[PDB]
Amino acid sequence: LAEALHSAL
Ligand SMILES: [Co+2]
Repeated sequence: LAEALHSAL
């Protein structure tokens, strides 16, 4: 989850 979101951002 953490990196899914940071990539999206
Ligand atoms: Co990150």
